[PDB]
Amino acid sequence: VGSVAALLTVVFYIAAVMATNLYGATFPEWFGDLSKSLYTLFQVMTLDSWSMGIVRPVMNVHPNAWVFFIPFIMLTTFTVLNLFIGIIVD
Amino acid sequence: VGSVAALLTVVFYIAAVMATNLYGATFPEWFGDLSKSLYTLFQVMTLDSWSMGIVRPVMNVHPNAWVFFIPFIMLTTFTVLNLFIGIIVDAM
Amino acid sequence: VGSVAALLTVVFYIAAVMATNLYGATFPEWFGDLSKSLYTLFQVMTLDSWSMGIVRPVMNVHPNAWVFFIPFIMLTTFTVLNLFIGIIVD
Amino acid sequence: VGSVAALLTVVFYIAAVMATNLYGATFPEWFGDLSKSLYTLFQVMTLDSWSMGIVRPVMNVHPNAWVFFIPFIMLTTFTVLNLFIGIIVDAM
Ligand code: NA
Ligand code: NA
Repeated sequence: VGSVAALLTVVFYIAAVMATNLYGATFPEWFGDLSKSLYTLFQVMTLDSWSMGIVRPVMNVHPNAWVFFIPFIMLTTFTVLNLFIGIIVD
Repeated sequence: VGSVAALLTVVFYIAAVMATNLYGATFPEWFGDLSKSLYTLFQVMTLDSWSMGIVRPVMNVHPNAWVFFIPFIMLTTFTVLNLFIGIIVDAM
Repeated sequence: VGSVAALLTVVFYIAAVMATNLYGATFPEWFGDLSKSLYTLFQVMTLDSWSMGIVRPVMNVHPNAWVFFIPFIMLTTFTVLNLFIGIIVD
Repeated sequence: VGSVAALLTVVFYIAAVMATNLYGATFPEWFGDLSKSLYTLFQVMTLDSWSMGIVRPVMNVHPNAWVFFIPFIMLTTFTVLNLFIGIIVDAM
């Protein structure tokens, strides 16, 4: 359970280190520094306006941005569910 | 489990083949080619602005578009949940 | 399981018969007829722009509209989850 | 089960007492009184436009507003899921 959380935080930090680098210069209010990234990736992970509000405007400059966001969503949303179930079982 | 994923990908491809054909010419930014469709249907499956952002504008041109999106939502959202639970069970 | 679905459809029809009557004349594109209502209540049940997009503009004319939408959300979202789990178990 | 609901209502009231105080004067339509707060925190708990619609505009005046909303989300969303599962188990 704590092991699941450990994976998720490593993933969340690596995702935010990558996101800062990729879309930081072009989208500063969303990924203009590691912290700005960690917030936006938490927002993306919750699915609040992930596509219409973030990923589509991102794709208008970086057309393949989907190769990073969609897998990230698939991976982080599975982990969160897995974790939340793990606490409930334990 | 892998069988559940196999169903979902077939559904996802058939849904995107259908969606391209139906609302492609009228809504090119959303379904203007199989890939554009696969992205928008993933977005619809996650429920991000499915109605206010996609389905309602689509219905303003195709008033019965709901006969395709609502069942798709019902089917894909059930499958994803069923799949995610299936992995969790098959690990215990 | 089929019993759960039966409850939900009765609730969904009564909710749409009530919604048509309450906010139909004031918000025709959302509840201007039983079918328009059934669509918007499905949208509300999925939580797509339920508050910012629907319930807040509804409350600007009917300030207590929350006494209908919030319980409806609580009830329908519980039922859907209960149903989806029921199919998975059976 | 009823104990889980009891925790959530205490949390929900304390969160709305805090939220009223913090962002009430600056964002009156959202937290301008305990009731306005309880509605917006329910909306945040459901995740409807939590960030783009609420938290980001809030952060433009209070840059650390995230220290309150993100933990609240983490805590309330876990509780609701835990509660909904608890009813389902206590019926079997
Ligand atoms: Na949403
Ligand atoms: Na959601």
